[PDB]
Amino acid sequence: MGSRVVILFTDIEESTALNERIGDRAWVKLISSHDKLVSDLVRRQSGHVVESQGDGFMVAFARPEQAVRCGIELQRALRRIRVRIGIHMGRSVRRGDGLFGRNVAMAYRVAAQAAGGEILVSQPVRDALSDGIRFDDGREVELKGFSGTYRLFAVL
Amino acid sequence: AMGSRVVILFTDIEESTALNERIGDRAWVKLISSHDKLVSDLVRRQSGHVVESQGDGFMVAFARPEQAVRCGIELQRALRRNAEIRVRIGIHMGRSVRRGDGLFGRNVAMAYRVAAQAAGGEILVSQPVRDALSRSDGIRFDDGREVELKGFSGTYRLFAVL
Ligand SMILES: Nc1nc2c(ncn2[C@@H]2O[C@H](COP(=O)(O)OP(=O)(O)OP(=O)(O)O)[C@@H](O)[C@H]2O)c(=O)[nH]1
Ligand SMILES: Nc1nc2c(ncn2[C@@H]2O[C@H](COP(=O)(O)OP(=O)(O)OP(=O)(O)O)[C@@H](O)[C@H]2O)c(=O)[nH]1
Ligand SMILES: [Ca+2]
Ligand SMILES: [Ca+2]
Repeated sequence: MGSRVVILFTDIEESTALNERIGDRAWVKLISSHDKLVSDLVRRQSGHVVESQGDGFMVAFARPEQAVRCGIELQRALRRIRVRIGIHMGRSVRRGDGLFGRNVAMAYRVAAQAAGGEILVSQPVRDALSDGIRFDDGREVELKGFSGTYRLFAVL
Repeated sequence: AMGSRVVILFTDIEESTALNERIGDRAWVKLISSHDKLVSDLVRRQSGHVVESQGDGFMVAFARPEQAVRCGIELQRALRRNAEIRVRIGIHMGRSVRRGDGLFGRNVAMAYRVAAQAAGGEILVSQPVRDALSRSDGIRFDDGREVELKGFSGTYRLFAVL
C-alpha cells in the first residue's frame, strides 16, 4: 500500500571489522565523511535520505533513473571501503519521516544481494529504464522473507 | 578515550518480512505502530531513551544496566500477554559516540550482534552486563554460552535473562 517510490539502500561491506581495525575515533570521522558524500550526491539527483542504518542509508527518489544515476556517481566517487547498493520501486507507506512496507523490505534485500562496489536493481527498476544506463542479463535469487525467486540486474 | 558509557539494547522482530507478506502493508503498518508505542512506553518507564528505529526493531539507550534488563523483561511480559510476533533482545554496555540521532562505535555494533544471536522471546546480554548485575536480588541469568560475533575476533559469552 502507499504511494509509488524508488527506494535505494547503501551499505558498507564489513563495517564492524573496519571499525574494530581503525578504532572508534577514525570510524566516526569516516562515517561522518561518508554521510556528507552520500547526502551531497543524493541531492544532486533530487533524492532524499530518509533514514540511517549506521553504515548505510535508505534513500527515496521519484524516478528510477535518478536512483541509478545516484548509485553510479556514488561508486565513482568512492573509487576516487566497499559499498553495496540496491534499488527497488513500488508502493510504500511514507509515514512520519520513515518508509514502511514490503517494498522497503524488498529494496533492503536487493541491497543485501549486491557485492561491494555493485549496483543491483530489481526487475521493475530495470524494466522502467528501457537513457544512458546499461545492465547485465540478471541473476535469479531467493530473497529472505519473500516466496519464490527474483531476477536482479547489475548496472554496468 | 572517545565516547560516553551507555547501555545499549536492541529489539528485533523475528521474520518480520514474512509477517509483512502474510498480513499485508495495511495491517503491518498498524502492527508496527502499536509495537513502536509499546516499546517507547516501556523504555520511558525505565528512564531509557529510544535512539533510533531499524523498522522492525529499535536501538535503546540506558544509563544503568539494571534499567535495560528490567525493560527487556517487561517487554517480553507485555508481548506474551498480547499473544503473534516474537521479539529478540540483546544488551551490551561500553563507551559509544553520539552523532545526530544515533549511536556509533564498536560497542553499538557489539550490542547489535548480541541481539542477532538471541532467539525470538529471549533476552541475551553480554558478559559485562551479566557481571554488572551479579549482585542483583531480582535479575537471574543462565550459565551463558560461547559464540563468535560477526566483525569481532575471538569468542564472547552471552547470557539469557531468566
Ligand atoms: N546508528 C545506527 N546504526 C545502526 C542502525 N541499524 C544498524 N546499525 C548499525 O549497523 C551496523 C551493522 O551493520 P551490518 O551491515 O550488519 O554489519 P557489517 O559488519 O557491515 O556486515 P556486512 O555488511 O554483512 O558485511 C552496526 O554497527 C549497527 O549498530 C541504525 O538504525 N542506526
Ligand atoms: N524504517 C526503517 N526500516 C529499516 C531500517 N533498517 C532496516 N529496516 C528494515 O528492516 C527490515 C529487515 O529486517 P530483518 O531483521 O533483516 O528482516 P527479518 O525478515 O525480520 O529477518 P530476521 O530478523 O532475520 O528473522 C526491512 O523491512 C528493512 O526495510 C531503518 O533504519 N529504518
Ligand atoms: Ca554493512
Ligand atoms: Ca527482524
